[PDB]
Amino acid sequence: MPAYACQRPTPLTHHNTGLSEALEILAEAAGFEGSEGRLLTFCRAASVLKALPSPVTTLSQLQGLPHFGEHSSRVVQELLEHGVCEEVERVRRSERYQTMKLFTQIFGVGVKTADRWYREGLRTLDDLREQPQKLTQQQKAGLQHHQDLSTPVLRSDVDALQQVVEEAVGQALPGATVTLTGGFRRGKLQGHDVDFLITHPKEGQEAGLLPRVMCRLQDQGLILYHQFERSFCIFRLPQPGSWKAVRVDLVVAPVSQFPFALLGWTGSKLFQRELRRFSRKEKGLWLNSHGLFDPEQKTFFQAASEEDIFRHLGLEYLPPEQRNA
DNA sequence: CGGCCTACG
DNA sequence: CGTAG
DNA sequence: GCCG
Ligand SMILES: [Mn+2]
Ligand SMILES: [Mn+2]
Ligand SMILES: [Mn+2]
Ligand SMILES: [Mn+2]
Ligand SMILES: [Mn+2]
Ligand SMILES: [Mn+2]
Ligand code: NA
Repeated sequence: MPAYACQRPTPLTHHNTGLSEALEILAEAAGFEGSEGRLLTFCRAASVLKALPSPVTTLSQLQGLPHFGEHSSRVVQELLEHGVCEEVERVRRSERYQTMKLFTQIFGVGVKTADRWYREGLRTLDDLREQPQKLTQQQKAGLQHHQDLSTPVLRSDVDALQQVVEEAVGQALPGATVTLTGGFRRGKLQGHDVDFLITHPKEGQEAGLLPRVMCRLQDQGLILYHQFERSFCIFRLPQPGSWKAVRVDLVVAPVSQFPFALLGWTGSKLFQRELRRFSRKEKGLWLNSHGLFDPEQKTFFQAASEEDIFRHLGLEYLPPEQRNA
């Protein structure tokens, strides 16, 4: 088992969901307490189990696995021996964990904001609504549309949204293209949002595109919220006789950057953090959604595809459906 | 000891 | 701070 | 929390 998640395939369907879900509760709780390092270890340990070929049934099977030390192994041990881990159950049932989960799932609210509200005694969404002066415009939109945004986005919804985004993009710039990214590109059947990457084959033609696309969507009545090259939107998606709010991210990249943006926006989140860590720490190159930089030569790698980027980093290529770390 | 991804809005 | 994967 |  390689130590970095970008070095091994991770499929969408795997064999250790119970164990990985418990470790991911501890990771989320670590984040709520402000320990990104513990969050990362528990995330990495959960991800190792997703890459295993068979169910773990005995603690022996953890020996030598990266990111399993005393704490993560004890969690697995108790799950194998008893079906539950006391620590995980204590976190699950705690008022702090439940409220921090409730608040941070709001669009516009992160850990630091949620923690302040918790310390002020707030506990419910109705508590937040009663104090609207305490909210940014982004948070007001997240709270207003919270019920809809908690409804899984389906492929039906993705296909309808891709059509209206393609229509607006084509009206804004002939020849521009729209690519579905995010979890749906990795094969997920459901999601929390839909992510799209927009470019044009002639470098430079995409300048100014996103405001033009947004104007065109807003005048078709499709936009409930928006705030450039990244737009974090809430769309008014038509449904039979009605509509529902859906989170949509629109991203524009010049075609020279498109492979890097496609790679970054396809995820998973852990996969991409691990890939950037690998790039810098193992290969001495700096990776983001715009490019891959050699800081000694002061040059950017020219990539024509995601495959080119994996090759330049000395990694076996993984298709999107194996990036579900 | 001390890092842990690296951007944009 | 929030957002993104 | 784990590891370079
Ligand atoms: Mn026991
Ligand atoms: Mn997404
Ligand atoms: Mn840019
Ligand atoms: Mn998104
Ligand atoms: Mn230390
Ligand atoms: Mn994400
Ligand atoms: Na949030």
